[PDB]
Amino acid sequence: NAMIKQRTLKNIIRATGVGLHSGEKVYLTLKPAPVDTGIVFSRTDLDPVVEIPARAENVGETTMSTTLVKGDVKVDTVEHLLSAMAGLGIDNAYVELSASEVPIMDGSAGPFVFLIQSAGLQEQEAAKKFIRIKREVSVEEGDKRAVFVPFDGFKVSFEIDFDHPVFRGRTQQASVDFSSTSFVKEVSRARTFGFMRDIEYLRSQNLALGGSVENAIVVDENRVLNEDGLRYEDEFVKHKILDAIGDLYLLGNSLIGEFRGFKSGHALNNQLLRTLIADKDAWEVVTFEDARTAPISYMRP
Ligand SMILES: C[C@@H](O)[C@H](NC(=O)c1ccc(-c2ccccc2)cc1)C(=O)NO
Ligand SMILES: [Zn+2]
Repeated sequence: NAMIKQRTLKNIIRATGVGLHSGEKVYLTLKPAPVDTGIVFSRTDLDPVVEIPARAENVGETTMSTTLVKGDVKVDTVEHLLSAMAGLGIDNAYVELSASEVPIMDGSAGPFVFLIQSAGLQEQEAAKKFIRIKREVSVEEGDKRAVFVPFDGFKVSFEIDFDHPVFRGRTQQASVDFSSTSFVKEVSRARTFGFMRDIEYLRSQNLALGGSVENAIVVDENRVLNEDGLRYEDEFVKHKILDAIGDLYLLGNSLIGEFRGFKSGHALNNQLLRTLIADKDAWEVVTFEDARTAPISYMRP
C-alpha cells in the first residue's frame, strides 16, 4: 500500500563555485518544484529569465561536457549535478544559475549529494514514473559503444581503454548494481580527470579556464599529479559511471534497466537516449503503487 512517490527538495539550498570550462564564478540555487516539473535549469542572470528543462531534446553540445541549449542560451556541464539528482531520486527541482555553467565544486557529485541531503527530500503526492527498458537498444561509433539492456533493477557497467601506465589491470572496468551498491558511497565521490597533454592543449586555446588539481584528477604521462591521491582504486572508471548516470537522467525519469558503456562519452550517451526515445517499442512508463513489488530502492527522504 506504500507507493513510490515523486521527490523534490524540502528546502532551498545554495552553493557557489566556478565553471570548469568557463572559469566564471557562479551562484547555484536548488529549489523545490511541483509534481511532474522534472529538473529545470533557470538562467536568473538573463532578462527575461530563461528556463531549460533537463531533457535529451535540449542537449546542444557534447564536447567535454553535456550542455543544455534553448536558442542562444546555454547551461554547460550539467552531468555531475544531474548524477547527484538521479542518485538521490529527485524528480522535480528548479536549478537556478547566475552564469552559463554549473559549478565544478570538487569535480565529483559529492558536494551536490551532501547539499541535497542537508536540505532534505520531500515525498510528493504523486507516483514516481520510471522508464522500463523492454528491448535492447545500442549505438556505436567507431570503437565506442553504449547499450541499454532489459534488467530488473538499475545497473551501470563501464569500460575505459587508456594505453597508459596508470591505467592497467581490472581497475579499467566496473559494474555497479544499485540494488546492493550505494551511489553515495561508491560512485558520488569519483572526480573528473584530465591528461596533462590534453590540458596543455586546452590551455593553449584559452579553454578549461576553471580546471586545476583542486577540482580534477590530473594525470601526466606516468602518474597522478594530485598530492593527496585517489578516493577509489578505480576512480577514473567510477567517474565515467557517474557521468553516464547524469547523462541518462536527461530521459526525465529514473530507469529500470542496465546501461553498458565501452569508451562512451557525453555524445554517444545522448545518441543512445535519442535512439531509445525514438524506439517506443523498446520502453514503457511504469509506476509502483506497492514499494514491496519494486526492483529499484531509494533511501528514506
Ligand atoms: C572525464 C571526462 O568525461 C570529462 N572531463 C573532462 O573532459 C575534463 C577536461 C579538462 C579538465 C582539466 C583539469 C585540470 C585543468 C584543466 C582542465 C578536467 C576534466 C567529464 O568529467 N565530463 O563530465
Ligand atoms: Zn564528469
